[PDB]
Amino acid sequence: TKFYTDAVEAVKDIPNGATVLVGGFGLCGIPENLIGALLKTGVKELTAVSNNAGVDNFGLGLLLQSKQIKRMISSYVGENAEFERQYLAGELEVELTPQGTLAERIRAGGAGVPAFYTSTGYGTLVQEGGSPIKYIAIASKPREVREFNGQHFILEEAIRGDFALVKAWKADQAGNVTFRKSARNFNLPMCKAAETTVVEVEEIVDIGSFAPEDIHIPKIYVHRLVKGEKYEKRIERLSVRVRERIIKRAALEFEDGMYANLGIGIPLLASNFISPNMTVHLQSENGILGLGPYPLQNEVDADLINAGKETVTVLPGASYFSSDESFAMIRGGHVNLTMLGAMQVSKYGDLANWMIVKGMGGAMDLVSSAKTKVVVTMEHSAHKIMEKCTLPLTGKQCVNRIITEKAVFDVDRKKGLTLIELWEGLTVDDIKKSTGCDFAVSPKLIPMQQVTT
Amino acid sequence: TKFYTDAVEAVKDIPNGATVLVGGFGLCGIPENLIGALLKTGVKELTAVSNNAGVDNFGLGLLLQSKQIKRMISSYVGENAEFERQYLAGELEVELTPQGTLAERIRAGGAGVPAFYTSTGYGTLVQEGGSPIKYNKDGSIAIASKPREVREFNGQHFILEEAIRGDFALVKAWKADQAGNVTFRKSARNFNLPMCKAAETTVVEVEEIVDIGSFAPEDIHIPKIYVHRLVKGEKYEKRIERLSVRVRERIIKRAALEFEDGMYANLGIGIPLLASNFISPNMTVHLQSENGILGLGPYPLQNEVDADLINAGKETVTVLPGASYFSSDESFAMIRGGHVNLTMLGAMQVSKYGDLANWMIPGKLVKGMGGAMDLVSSAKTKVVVTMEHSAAHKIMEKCTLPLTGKQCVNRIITEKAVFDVDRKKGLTLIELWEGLTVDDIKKSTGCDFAVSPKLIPMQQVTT
Amino acid sequence: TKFYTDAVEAVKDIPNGATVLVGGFGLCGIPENLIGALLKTGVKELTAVSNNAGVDNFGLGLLLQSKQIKRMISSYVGENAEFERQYLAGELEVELTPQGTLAERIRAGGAGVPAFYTSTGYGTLVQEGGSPIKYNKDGSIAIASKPREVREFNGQHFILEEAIRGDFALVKAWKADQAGNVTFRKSARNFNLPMCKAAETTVVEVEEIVDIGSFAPEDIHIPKIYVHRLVKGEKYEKRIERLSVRVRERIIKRAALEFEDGMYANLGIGIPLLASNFISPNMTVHLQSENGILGLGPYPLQNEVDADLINAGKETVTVLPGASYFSSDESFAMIRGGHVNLTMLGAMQVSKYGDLANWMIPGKLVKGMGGAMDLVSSAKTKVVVTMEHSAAHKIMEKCTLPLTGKQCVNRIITEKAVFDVDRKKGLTLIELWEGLTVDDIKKSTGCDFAVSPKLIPMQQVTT
Amino acid sequence: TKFYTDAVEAVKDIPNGATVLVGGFGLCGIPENLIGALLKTGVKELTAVSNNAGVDNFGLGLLLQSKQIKRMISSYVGENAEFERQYLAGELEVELTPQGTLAERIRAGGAGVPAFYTSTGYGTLVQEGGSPIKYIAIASKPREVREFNGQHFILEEAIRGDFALVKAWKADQAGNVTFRKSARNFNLPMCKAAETTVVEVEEIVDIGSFAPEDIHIPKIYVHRLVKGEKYEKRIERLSVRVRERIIKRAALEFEDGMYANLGIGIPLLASNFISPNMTVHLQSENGILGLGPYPLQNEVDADLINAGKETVTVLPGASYFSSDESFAMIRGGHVNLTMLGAMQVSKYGDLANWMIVKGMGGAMDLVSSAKTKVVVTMEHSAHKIMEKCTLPLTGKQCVNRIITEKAVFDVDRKKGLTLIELWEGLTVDDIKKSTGCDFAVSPKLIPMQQVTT
Ligand SMILES: [Hg+2]
Ligand SMILES: [Hg+2]
Ligand SMILES: [Hg+2]
Ligand SMILES: [Hg+2]
Ligand SMILES: [Hg+2]
Ligand SMILES: [Hg+2]
Ligand SMILES: [Hg+2]
Ligand SMILES: [Hg+2]
Ligand SMILES: [K+]
Ligand SMILES: [K+]
Ligand SMILES: [K+]
Ligand SMILES: [K+]
Repeated sequence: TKFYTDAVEAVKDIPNGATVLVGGFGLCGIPENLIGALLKTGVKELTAVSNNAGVDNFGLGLLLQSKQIKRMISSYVGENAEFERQYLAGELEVELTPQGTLAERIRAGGAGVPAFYTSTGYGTLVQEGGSPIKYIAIASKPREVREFNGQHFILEEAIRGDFALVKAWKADQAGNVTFRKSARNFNLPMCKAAETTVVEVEEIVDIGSFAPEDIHIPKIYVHRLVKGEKYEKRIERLSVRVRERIIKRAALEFEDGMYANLGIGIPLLASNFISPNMTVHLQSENGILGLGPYPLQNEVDADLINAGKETVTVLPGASYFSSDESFAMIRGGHVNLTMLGAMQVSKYGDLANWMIVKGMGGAMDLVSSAKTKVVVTMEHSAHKIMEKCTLPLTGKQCVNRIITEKAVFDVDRKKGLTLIELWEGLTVDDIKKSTGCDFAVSPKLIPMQQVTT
Repeated sequence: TKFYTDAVEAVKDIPNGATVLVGGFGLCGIPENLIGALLKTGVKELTAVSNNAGVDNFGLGLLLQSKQIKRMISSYVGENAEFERQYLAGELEVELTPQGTLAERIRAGGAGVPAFYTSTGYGTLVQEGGSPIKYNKDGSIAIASKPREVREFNGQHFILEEAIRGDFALVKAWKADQAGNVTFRKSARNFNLPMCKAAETTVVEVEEIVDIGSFAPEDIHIPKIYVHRLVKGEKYEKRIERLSVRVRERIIKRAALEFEDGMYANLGIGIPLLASNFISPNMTVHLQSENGILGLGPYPLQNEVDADLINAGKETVTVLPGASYFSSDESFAMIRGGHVNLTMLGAMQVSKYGDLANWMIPGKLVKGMGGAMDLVSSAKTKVVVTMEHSAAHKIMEKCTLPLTGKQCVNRIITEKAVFDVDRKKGLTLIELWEGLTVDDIKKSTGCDFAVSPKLIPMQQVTT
Repeated sequence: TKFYTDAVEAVKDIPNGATVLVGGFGLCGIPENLIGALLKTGVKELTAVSNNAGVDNFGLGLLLQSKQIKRMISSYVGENAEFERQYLAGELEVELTPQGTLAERIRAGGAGVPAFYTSTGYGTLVQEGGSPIKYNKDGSIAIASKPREVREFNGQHFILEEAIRGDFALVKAWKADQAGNVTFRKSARNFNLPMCKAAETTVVEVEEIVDIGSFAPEDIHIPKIYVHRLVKGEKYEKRIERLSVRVRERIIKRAALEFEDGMYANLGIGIPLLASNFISPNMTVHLQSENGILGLGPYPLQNEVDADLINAGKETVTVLPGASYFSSDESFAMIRGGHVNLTMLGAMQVSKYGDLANWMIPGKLVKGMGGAMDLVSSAKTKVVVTMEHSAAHKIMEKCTLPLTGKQCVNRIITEKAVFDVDRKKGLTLIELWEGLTVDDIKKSTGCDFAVSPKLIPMQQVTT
Repeated sequence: TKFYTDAVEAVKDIPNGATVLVGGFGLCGIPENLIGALLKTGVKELTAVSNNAGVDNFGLGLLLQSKQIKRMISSYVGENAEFERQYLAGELEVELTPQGTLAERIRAGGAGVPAFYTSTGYGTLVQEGGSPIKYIAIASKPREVREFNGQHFILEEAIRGDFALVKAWKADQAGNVTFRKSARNFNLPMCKAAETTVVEVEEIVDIGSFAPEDIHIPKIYVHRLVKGEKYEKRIERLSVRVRERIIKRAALEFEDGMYANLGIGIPLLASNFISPNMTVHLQSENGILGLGPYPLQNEVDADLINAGKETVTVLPGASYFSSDESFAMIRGGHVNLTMLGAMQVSKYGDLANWMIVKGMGGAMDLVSSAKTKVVVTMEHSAHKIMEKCTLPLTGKQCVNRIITEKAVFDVDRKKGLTLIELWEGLTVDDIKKSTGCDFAVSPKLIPMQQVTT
């Protein structure tokens, strides 16, 4: 590991057109000094592999503002207007990649795996191809489909970069590195997938400061190391400590000892109604197990945010891990319940909830496992529940239950919808008229429940 | 995470014929109490996914001794006589799987990846099929492994390997907090960590249970989500397999010059490891141990001996300041990815274009390839072979023993010569021992070779 | 084989929304009686797999006029105004499919092949998706074609195409014996033969029914096993679309020198075909017609005019002694396989490295690629482009119009110059018109180019 | 087309190690003069792509005898002892390839198709790989599997040769060529799959002798043409015009207007009991539709043989076509009934009937379609009907009915076996004891029928 005192010297040889991996989730764990150095060198036509686009004037945004990026390989690109502008204008190329797929492709890129199969994106424009990468001048190409154990998977190829720009917490004098809280995300796997990895840290410590069992990134993967000069500790979303109907029914999906992942909005609100006698472990795809409530203004930590990029806290016994690890945890079905909002759901369980053009985030990986119960919360109606979806799919035959303010439906990939709960006041015919496809009625149809909390 | 006070209660429902993942590298990090429990329940016909076979009367060996295993999916199975006996007798089925492939298939089994491509095993019986899973009393092969599909990426060949998932995982860990979070001690981690994510029911036995909060959240090795059943092991024998306390010399002394300051190297047992003793103290060399260590140090003083710290040869060792420990999948991701600069090992035969044969002899050596096939699997890693020159030619046109890798050896160091190997142009003699002439080498080698225009006497380290 | 005396009874059970394969090339070999029957039954929302759209009031046109078609899977759809109208209006759906790909997908649909790889369409909207299937009244594209998977073999790119199977096949044939064996006359064969094997229910209409035994068994074009329903057509109009009876001249006269004795060539409409008129009678050139003819002769005298014999441009033609006729799949197997030595055609733009753009203009030319994409799909076939030099540059760095093929043009002949094209080194000027200098060409061309050290004046055939 | 008067001049430039396509089915339509010329030139280390191995001293046999072949790509190699000897001895390499796959791979080789999918061999050692190609020193590699429309197919690659040695009937002076009766087989597609095709014919005729609609191989595919000097018109099998129980029940599988393909032995015998008031069209995979009975000694024609290589005749209205065409006809399910003998059949319909090492012939293609009813005839028992087969599979879940001398079972891929007919004298328990897996009993169980003819 070579130590540098100046950031620019550390990245001065990145070439025009190079593929650069840039760590960070939102504004959490971004290599702000190395990004600042790239502004100075002026290197351009970069293919930036980065989970998000930062914001308008920070993180990758600064580099979009300077016209230094030709293409981005990202999973979520919202909250960046200049980004959206260049993209919808044919000025910038963008490969929207499922978040889990992105993380796994990077890990494969450093693990000697040229390609692997994943369920994520099967049945959507990721597999099918055809999304614009550039204005159309370039479209995404399809992904091969192959079946295993009676299920469809698509082939994804490893992503390797010429350089990796990584933000980390500490480095000992030998080049060993660790990451703080949720600032880890993509920084860790990105560290092993480029020919030259450049790491910027907040502090350099003595060799011996780390228990050897606890080194997040061993020195072997750290080629260049610099102590970042300035850390703005920017926080994107400061969050300090009919719809109610959906929320109160979604609250009953929780079961003691359950591992759940809650999407932004109604599902996360639901968690506020969890009985304190019930223990629910909330997973955050950016790498956290054990989300707690929003912080008191003074507990606010820029290294701890949820997937919605909001400042949060964690409960006792929580853990942090990398983005590849997080989606291995999700893809592998270890999370018991995935609950999220949705635009349309199909009679057999297709979900449409990421495009009408910010990207799918981790949505496609969250509904990719059959071992994980997927529950959708959404306002009932224009029909949002039909025969076939009309909006781009997030997954196929992947939703198990729908909760609207009118009804609760269990979803089955073959037999369709079954109404199991009905709101007091409505009759089966009201639901019929408000739904765009037939459905069975449970012989045990009850009034829609509401949590008592 | 459900806590149990009795091991038997924790594994009593494993069914006959179940596929059980058993952690451990050698006798390091084995779940000896859960293994003891399986002796009690008597469950049988098990497909045991275990890196090694333990030893004759410990670890998986106890379960081979009780006839509780039908098949093993392992990478190295030496040092277990009863094991060998059942195998050569058609009593036990065995899938010799490259160590890195084993680790990666298990991780895939927990990561939702049904299959992936790896270089490891390309061009050998792993890809070709023909590896013996079950022998006839002595009529050769009764069940042979099936071939692996081949496909090319970026001008290189890779083979398709499928995920391995178990019904149960028997994992040894160091500590668990009251919430079920788990950590591993030193090199005892190895396969315990990925196995923890690849079975429907993971059962973890630990040496100590601590308060929630005893772990910094950043440093939990296995989050509670992967831990379904937890028990505090009742007895820990802390057994040590190999107690190692602190012509050939020619090879050793020339191999010593392969080291370069700041180099990451992986040294196989024997000559390559001895070479490391001649490293100048003014040179910093980082030694990687495939069982999950970066920074091997010298052998321990008898009182520094730790059962949780062993090298890939299963010998007690130490680590240098700044060392790290990580899991088996992580270790082979590091090796398959080419992050290690130099792989140095012994070999039985090497081919004119670089094929290596160093893990199986007809029906005389059948302990498995270990991590050898992964170590020579990357083009980004320089592979150097150390071996006595002849026998009978060990350097020929084509190998005759099962290959470890194809066109993967870059240099050969014998006590007579040093050859650089090129996948297309063949061998080039670059060093020659004082006293021999090019013709002596010619006569001792089984295929033509160029002679460097800068042919020097064979160097020897001065240390 | 069931015989019917009435066409309507033979197709009365076709269901609304059915996928129906309709044979014919232009107005050659169309099942006009079965089409007439479909008018009577009124069946609708049909997906019509038909090479062409017939003309305004004949062939598939009658069925577009009656609104009986929802979608068409065709390769060339020009000369049908009502067709164009429904299409540009969002009334009719259309999958423009390369002709050779259409033929091959149909054959696969009857041969038990669900999918195969072909070169045709690689690098264009066929592979990329983006081809318009359905237009908005005028808001561009309402439904765009989906991309085709790409995969490499032997260092070349190919795309995956799936079989096409129909519920019904409406086939025009020449004769049927009493057993149901069928034959086709001259070039009227085209798609009728493979379509006969790709539908659950094939319905064949013939001009004559003959005794069993009238065919030598070696010469039955479609064996009775593929013929489920047979009817003798009641009326045959024998309609002829194009009656053809027996600066630019510069291009023509230089293109004439591309012919070499014993050469197999395919000449596109216009300049390339005219060039063939200057072939020395001492030279034997075999002209291939993608609609299934080998050995085209000159245009017929008015009384030699035969509705069953037309060239790919749909013009009445003749054949020379020793000619052969074969099906559309066979024809494109011959072309995709590179058996034709020279493909010569007109073009709108060609790129520095050989990309060709010659089948679509923004939203001004949308009749389809015909067999153009298959003709330039093989590396074994020399592709020569004939075109006026400028417009506005027709030879640039990159094309701006939809591509027909990538790096597939080998030579360009304009009235000013002749350039040989190389996929890597670009353009090389090899011939120059008397009067112009290298700088004149430079100024008229949109990208650099080498100059042959053997640059000659542009040749002209003496005939 | 270049005409030669001497065979040797026509093949003198074939190089050592070249891949040569050699036409012929058995001894029918073999290029005996060109093969004789190869003996003279002595060219060696050839990869011979040939459907069969000829016999011991004729056809490809002559070239195996001279040690001029290094490898063969064939579908059936029986009736050639020297062949078997070199193979079992590690002297000769052999890729056993399903006949239909062979024909299609050759056609793809001339049609610009590098690869395609076929059902044939799915679930057997063709897909799985591992068969010895050479002694083990070389094993067959697996074939990729991919699903389409809910069915599995394997990927097969095109076969192209450096040269094709083709036997044909006539050539006009322009190089157009035709084939006689069943002597066509592989000669026709082989003609389009090599860089240099050499054709030997029995007669050269005037241009104009062929109707242009009837040219089997257009001149474009014929690069070199020679009139063969000597034609021995050799006939391999001269066939001139408990078990009876199976035969008499198999005879009832025929239905008027049916297209059937009958394997050697019991199925073909069954055809002798076809009522003359019923019209049954028999397909022969070597390229014939309309097989008739065995010929009178004087009707014997070496160009007309059945798949069993026996001299036969054809009925009025018969047709001849090429090997690729024949298997397109079979793979595509146009044949209604495939009836054959078998060693073992599985509870769910797996068939094992080609290896215990002569090759699978067309067997794997005949049971490859779901549109074709597959009926197996075999002696009942050691159990030949079990849970799983123990011998190499011909197809998976592909047998629909089994006829033994004891019982008749209908086979279903999911529910298993159902006894529908029972021989007079036996009881359900007799069958139970003679069968290696459970089975349902039809509620309409009848005594086993017997044709009355
Ligand atoms: Hg399956
Ligand atoms: Hg509605
Ligand atoms: Hg290779
Ligand atoms: Hg020797
Ligand atoms: Hg390319
Ligand atoms: Hg210009
Ligand atoms: Hg499916
Ligand atoms: Hg039995
Ligand atoms: K699910
Ligand atoms: K290497
Ligand atoms: K070309
Ligand atoms: K069937």
